[PDB]
Amino acid sequence: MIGILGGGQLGRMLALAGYPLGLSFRFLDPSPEACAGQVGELVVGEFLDEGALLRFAEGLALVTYEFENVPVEAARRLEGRLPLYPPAKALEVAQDRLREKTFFQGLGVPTPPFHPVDGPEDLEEGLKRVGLPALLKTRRGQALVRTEEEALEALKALGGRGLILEGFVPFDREVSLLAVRGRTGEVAFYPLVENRHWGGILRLSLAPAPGASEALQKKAEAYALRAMEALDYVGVLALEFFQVGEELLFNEMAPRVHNSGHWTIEGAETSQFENHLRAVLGLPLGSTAPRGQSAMVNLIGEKPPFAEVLKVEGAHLHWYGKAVRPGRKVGHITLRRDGLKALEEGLARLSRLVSELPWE
Amino acid sequence: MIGILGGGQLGRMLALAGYPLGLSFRFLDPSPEACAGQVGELVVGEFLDEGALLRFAEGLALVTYEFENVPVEAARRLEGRLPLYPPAKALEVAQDRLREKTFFQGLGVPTPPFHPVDGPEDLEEGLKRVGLPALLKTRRGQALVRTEEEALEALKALGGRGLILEGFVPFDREVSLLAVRGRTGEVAFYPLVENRHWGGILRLSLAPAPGASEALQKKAEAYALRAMEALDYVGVLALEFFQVGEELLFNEMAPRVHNSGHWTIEGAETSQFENHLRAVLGLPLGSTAPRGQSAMVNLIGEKPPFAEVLKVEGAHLHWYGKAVRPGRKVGHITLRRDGLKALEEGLARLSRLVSELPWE
Ligand SMILES: Nc1ncnc2c1ncn2[C@@H]1O[C@H](COP(=O)(O)O)[C@@H](O)[C@H]1O
Ligand SMILES: Nc1ncnc2c1ncn2[C@@H]1O[C@H](COP(=O)(O)O)[C@@H](O)[C@H]1O
Ligand SMILES: [Cl-]
Ligand SMILES: [Cl-]
Ligand SMILES: [Cl-]
Repeated sequence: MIGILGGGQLGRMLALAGYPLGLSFRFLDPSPEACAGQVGELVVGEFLDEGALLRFAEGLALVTYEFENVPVEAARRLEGRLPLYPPAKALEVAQDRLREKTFFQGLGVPTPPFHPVDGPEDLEEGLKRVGLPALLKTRRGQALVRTEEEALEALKALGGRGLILEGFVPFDREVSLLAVRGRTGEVAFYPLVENRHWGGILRLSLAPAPGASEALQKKAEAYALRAMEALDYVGVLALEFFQVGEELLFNEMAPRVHNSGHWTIEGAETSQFENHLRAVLGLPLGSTAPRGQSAMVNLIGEKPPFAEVLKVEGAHLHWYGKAVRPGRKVGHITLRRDGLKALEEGLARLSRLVSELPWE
Repeated sequence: MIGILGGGQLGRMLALAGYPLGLSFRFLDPSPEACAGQVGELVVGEFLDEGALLRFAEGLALVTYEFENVPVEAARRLEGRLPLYPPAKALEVAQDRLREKTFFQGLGVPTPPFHPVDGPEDLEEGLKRVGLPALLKTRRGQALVRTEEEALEALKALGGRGLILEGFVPFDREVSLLAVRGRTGEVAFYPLVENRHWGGILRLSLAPAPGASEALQKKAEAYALRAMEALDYVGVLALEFFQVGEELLFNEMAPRVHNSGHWTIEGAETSQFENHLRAVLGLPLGSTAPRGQSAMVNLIGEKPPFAEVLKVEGAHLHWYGKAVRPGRKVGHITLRRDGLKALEEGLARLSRLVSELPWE
């Protein structure tokens, strides 16, 4: 029986992808309403409630996680008791912006100019050895700053410590590469994906990344291989980069299945969810070859009219079962066509059904 | 919340196709082990246990079924309280071989020669207007008869009443057409698929039916549409035919998703399970266009080595969660590639993992 820290939609989808393989699941989440509960055994409890933690761990074959901000303490507490994939280290690295950048910077992968900022002297200490405008964000929320003074004003009423200074980067687009490494050591890579954000929320994902170079792919995969092996990664790893020209600058890493990959459920030969499961289980990884072209559109804080989205062919609706609320991810729609024209035509139909969707 | 009579694997896959649509499920089944119980709330009770039957229906939005032989009594007993799709009549027709052939004969669809037999005088009465060899099947098991006396030497120890005489048919192959009709009245048709049985159990399904002509397909659909409209059918209907030449004879019908359609989970734009749900929900039906080519091989009373099947590309494993037992359907594997050559290469490698399959 697989145990999953986090009862969100990512966990809900891991379970749905696992039942066909005859697997079992148990989730842990502090909210009785976790949508994964509608699909498997859900244990309600705080991650730092040792009692709930150990109760949930009983009989488990292994433990993995879907909630990216899960307390690393809860993951390490169970690490001794049962197998845990990905390794707790990955959470550590991914949960601290500075620790994240240094790690990749140390692997030899490009990253925006960044500098640690704990004191006003640090802010200046690197405010120029970085640039301007730029971003100042908590290492563990964030604020873009243009004015040389708006910066020293930024740290104020933001914390004043434990922050990171990143040099704003004018990117052509944002892309991400979902990669996977089995318990056996085998690896696999999905086509790059173009992600579009708006209001600080992923709104649309285009796969494969439109135009993506053939060398661009190998480039991303290369960086990904380095990261996974460096961490003894097992499962699915999501790497987000900024694309400037033909360069890739590491932006963020998530030790788990990622939103920018939901299109793999029908748009790839093997979903990221099934592969994550195959990986942590020590089974042969499945093919990541794409099935035509996909457009992943998130459903944020609103419930589109089902009959209307289902009228579009190639459109695959996914409602998470969560209660609708402002800015909340309540589902997504994957449009899988076999020609960019058709794809672009269906996307037109769906854009009229979803708000705040930045597409033309 | 959709309620399903029967907790078998068909119900289990129905629920899996539904969660992505934000649906809920409740199953009713005599066995506490119903594999559907692993994916939804399962009420353990006999279909003729009125107490359990009504307890099960509490609050359901509608009720459908997967148990091929659910007592039609239980289906009609709820038809009053809530919507029931497909209509109970389809269950009556499907459960009586004579009523089945009689029905389709009336629609004008070809059927092997058949004659009712409830006594020695009837056997002869039709045993001549049919011709040996032939099959003497019980209307509700069966026996192939060659000898003029092996016939009379069959009705006994087989009943003697409520049997039907069918004229043995030398078919090129067997094929089935899955059709769907929603409340709205809209309809859809999957590609005909080629089914190969052995030991009286479906062993392999090839989709789309190899070589099937555009005319054959159109005819099969014509019959299907007549049957569906004649029954005010709502949901997925599975029609099995015998292909002899360029014509096909109706052999059997099942008012539900069918085994010969499991390849549609990944081999068609919309699975038979999602379309069945879309139909009974009054939602726009989904495209039935095939995604390349598929081969559906059943897993009978044996658990293949998972690592071994996942080794082959394009292979999709589906373990039902049932306890392995002789003759029991415990899972299946859908292999879908985009070229007949590749398709045959895979089948070759899988055919070494599964016993009793008539391959090549
Ligand atoms: N260094 C950067 N330069 C420009 N935009 C950025 C930078 N870092 C983050 N963003 C934007 O902020 C959003 C991501 O927020 P976050 O996930 O906390 O990094 C995306 O919409 C990015 O376009
Ligand atoms: N009229 C028929 N002529 C030849 N074979 C038949 C006939 N009816 C049924 N069968 C065979 O019996 C099996 C179907 O069993 P059943 O579904 O109970 O009719 C299949 O493997 C068929 O090949
Ligand atoms: Cl949730
Ligand atoms: Cl079962
Ligand atoms: Cl499905």
